[PDB]
Amino acid sequence: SAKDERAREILRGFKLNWMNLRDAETGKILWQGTEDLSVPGVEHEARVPKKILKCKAVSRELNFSSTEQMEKFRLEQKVYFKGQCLEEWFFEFGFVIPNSTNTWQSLIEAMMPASVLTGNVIIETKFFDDDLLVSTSRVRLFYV
Ligand SMILES: O=S(=O)(NCc1ccccc1)c1ccc(S(=O)(=O)N(Cc2ccc(Cl)cc2)C2CCCC2)cc1
Repeated sequence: SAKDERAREILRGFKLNWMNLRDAETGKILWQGTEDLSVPGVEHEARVPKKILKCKAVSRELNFSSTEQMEKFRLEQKVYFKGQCLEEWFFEFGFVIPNSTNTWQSLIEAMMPASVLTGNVIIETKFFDDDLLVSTSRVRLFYV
């Protein structure tokens, strides 16, 4: 379909350049990386400090480039524990200029112990342009 081809073109043109997470109350960095955790088809891994689970809110900054124009770039993220969805989050960026690089700041508002969670949490992220699914990716989390 034209839509399927279009999703593939958007994916081809997309890269997540860097990302970080902060305690929203203190602004201290909890995590930073330059690995593109959005790449589909491989299980990514990340290690986060266990204090993140006690945060009332986390601020995320995600820097991305896109060759393609998007009308309504958005994300759906599911938190899976042993295969069970515990939480679903929605984030909207909106319009994306073709051949742009953009920083996207979002707030994530709030648990089992870190020792139970560690290695058993998968974040499933779906990237959309409006209702067109561009890609699905997965990251397994370890709490350190
Ligand atoms: O572990 S958490 O502190 N809380 C999730 C949770 C766990 C158990 C029960 C409920 C909620 C957490 C999980 C995921 C995120 S996240 O911002 O979606 N994020 C995953 C992520 C972010 C962006 C993209 Cl494109 C793909 C995946 C990670 C955290 C490690 C590297 C960046 C931020 C915090």
